[PDB]
Amino acid sequence: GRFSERAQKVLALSQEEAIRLSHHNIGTEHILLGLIREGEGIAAKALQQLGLGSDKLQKEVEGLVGKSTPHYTPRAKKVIELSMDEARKLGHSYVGTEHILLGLIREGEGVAARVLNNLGVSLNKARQQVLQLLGNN
Repeated sequence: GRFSERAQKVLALSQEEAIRLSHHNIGTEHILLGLIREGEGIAAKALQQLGLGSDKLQKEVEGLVGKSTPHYTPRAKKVIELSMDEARKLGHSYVGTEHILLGLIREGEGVAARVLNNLGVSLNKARQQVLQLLGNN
């Protein structure tokens, strides 16, 4: 669909992370890393306030996974599709970083969700943190 400048930065960072960790496939966990690495968007701020850090997430991801042209996994694709729905529901025509994270949370399956679970973050709490930031004055 249509992606904000910061969302596009997340997509670039996600692809870079997939390469860095020796993967042909850009999966949900690489989208997660892309979100926190972007640093300045609502998604990175929400993840930061949950007590997650780039290094700790990086490290945890390597623990669960291991480590030619990168392609999105089918689940990553579903996450990106869902981001458009999450944006529309929040009254945005452009997908922002918050909507990629909400799409990731909505997906609820895959490697990113398992990483979040190991860090003791429930998907409901992740969603509430994002929504709290968005509703913030």
